[PDB]
Amino acid sequence: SEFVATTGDITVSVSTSFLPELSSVHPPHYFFTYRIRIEMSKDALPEKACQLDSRYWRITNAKGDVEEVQGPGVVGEFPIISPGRVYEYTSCTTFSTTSGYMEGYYTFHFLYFKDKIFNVAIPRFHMACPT
Repeated sequence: SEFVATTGDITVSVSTSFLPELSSVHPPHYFFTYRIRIEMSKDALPEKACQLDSRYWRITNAKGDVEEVQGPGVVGEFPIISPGRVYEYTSCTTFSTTSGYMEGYYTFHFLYFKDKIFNVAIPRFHMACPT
């Protein structure tokens, strides 16, 4: 399914997928991939060009266990987003429950504005196994 959040001229889109071949009911291991799309509208000023510094994830399963993940980059990269550009990457996550959800944000800095740093919301997206 598809989840979206926009901040300023930037939109973050998340598509999720359940992978049953890697998922078991015992031990409870529910494997999901997610594909993230970070895009800046064509109509934005080229001044707003910005570079991804870091990520913050809050991951919650269906029994109230929570995990925080924070670190530099996404999958080892620090992409630059400028008007019309799209950065896409894929990652995965496991839950010990049939559902879980994730939310957080990316921290960006402007390339052409001295020390202007800002956070871009990642939409909350739920992952749920039908069965």
